[PDB]
Amino acid sequence: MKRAVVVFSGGQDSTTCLIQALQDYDDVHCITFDYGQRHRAEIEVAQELSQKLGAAAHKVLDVGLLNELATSSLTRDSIPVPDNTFVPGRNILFLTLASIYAYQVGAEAVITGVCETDFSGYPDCRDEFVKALNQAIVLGIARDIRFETPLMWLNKAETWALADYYQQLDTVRYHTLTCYNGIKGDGCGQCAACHLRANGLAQYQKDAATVMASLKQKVGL
Amino acid sequence: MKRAVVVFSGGQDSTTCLIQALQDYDDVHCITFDYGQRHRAEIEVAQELSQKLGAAAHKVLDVGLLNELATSSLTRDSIPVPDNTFVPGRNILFLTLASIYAYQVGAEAVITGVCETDFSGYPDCRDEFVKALNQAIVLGIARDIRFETPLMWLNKAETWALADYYQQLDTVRYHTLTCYNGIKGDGCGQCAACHLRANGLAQYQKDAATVMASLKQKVGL
Ligand SMILES: [Zn+2]
Ligand SMILES: [Zn+2]
Repeated sequence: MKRAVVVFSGGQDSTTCLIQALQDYDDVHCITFDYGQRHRAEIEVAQELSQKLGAAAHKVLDVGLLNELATSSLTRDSIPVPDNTFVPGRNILFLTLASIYAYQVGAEAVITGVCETDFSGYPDCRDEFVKALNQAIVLGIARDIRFETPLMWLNKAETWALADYYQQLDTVRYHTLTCYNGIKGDGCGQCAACHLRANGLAQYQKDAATVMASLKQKVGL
Repeated sequence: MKRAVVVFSGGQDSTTCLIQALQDYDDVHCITFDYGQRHRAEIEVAQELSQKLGAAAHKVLDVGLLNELATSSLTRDSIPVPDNTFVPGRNILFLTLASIYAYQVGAEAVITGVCETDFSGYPDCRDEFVKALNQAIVLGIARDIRFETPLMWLNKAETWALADYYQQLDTVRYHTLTCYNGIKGDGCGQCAACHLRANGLAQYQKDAATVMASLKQKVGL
């Protein structure tokens, strides 16, 4: 049983990792980290998506303790902070919980859609970080689980190409949720996340062969 | 502000780390990870203990999502497992959450009472592991927080010596909770944890100078 765990939220990136994973592994589980997120029903849609794509299971794990670690919460719980909703290292948490889950279901790999190519560069999403953490977790859980980051070096246009490579661009396009305002697919067209995704799609459509060439060159294939 | 975070449960080990930390730092926070643990009132006693010892704050964080990761829970939530209550890597979690907390309250160190000298050797409690994780977390949170493990190389007798070195053996002895059955201090005398602790105390009383010598030799002082 060659089996993987996909850190999954039902958006373009994580559904593109799931689609690729379903070709490369015999068995794929999805895990979703719910901290306020979406809502029961959106998470439930993402579960129908994974179910309908072929995931063997989809665990939804409440990580609302993250929100307890925001400065506003801490000050509210009478904790002194030095004089935001920002919480550091959330992906350290996610990768740790996915590994514990992977251990328990016999998965050899945790797959995550993090990358270094966005405007904002989160240090818990850097290639160097993920490798460093992988090495620590392997020691702490006493098992060799790999961390895979198929989207590490990809821009959005290339991510669209990858979906297309597995012949599923339209699945991603119609049936995922990227929009901050809850609109599936192409979304409201008016939020940050809609812009990023739509720019990507439009570069890919204009210059497909070039972007596909770029994609193949970076990832193997 | 030289400030530390003590991973704290109100037992002998974590109260010994707190006592030492209160000499070495200007400000100490305690964090307790509650997953079923004790109960509101015991946790509340451990909070009076920290308050009365001088902690500047004591955060109690619900980590009951750990229990959701046990095989019995997963099978109950209709997740396939390969055909216990055991959960791997719980201290990877604890150290990650303490670091996030330390970041938010401006702490330069997370202090933990883990060790390699017990009958059972948990790989998420090994010196090599803690260093490996420290290195990863520093990258993921973008700040140099140290992980300190004052009890790493100590047996129980030496841990008692350390309390005694800070002139607080009786505080640990009467006012902490090690016993599995909820009995403070010397406890029921009939559980594993009572035995370990009482053996320790009795070696320390029989051969004090020798054990103190051993302690000093390992930790500095
Ligand atoms: Zn939108
Ligand atoms: Zn007992």
